[PDB]
Amino acid sequence: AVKYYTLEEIQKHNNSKSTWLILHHKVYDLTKFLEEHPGGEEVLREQAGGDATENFEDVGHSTDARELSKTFIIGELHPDDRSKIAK
Ligand code: HEM
Repeated sequence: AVKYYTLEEIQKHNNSKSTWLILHHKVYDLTKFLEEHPGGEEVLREQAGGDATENFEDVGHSTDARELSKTFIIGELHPDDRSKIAK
């Protein structure tokens, strides 16, 4: 089942040691993906520790990329924090 993280938890995972981000209320651990992302490391770094949904959507991402992203899900944003960012 669901493992939840608050915004304040996720915020700490903002650097090379541990990079997490949020897309559509899911929490992604990208620590090892940074080196692999076709769009490069820096754009991810820029977003690390918070909601990156609109940047992810704005740039565009293929169905293949969206399927790939599910492999990094570690949990979901706590329900009480959903109103403090958009799904
Ligand atoms: C777990 C999440 C992510 C996955 C799996 C992922 C995967 C990919 C993949 C596979 C591509 C190659 C093109 C495509 O398939 O559409 C791509 C390109 C790109 N990604 Fe991501 N991405 C992720 C998150 C992000 C985020 C959050 C941003 C921005 C902050 C970003 C910015 C870019 C850029 C700028 C490109 C280049 C677009 C192009 O090829 O022309 N990505 N990403």
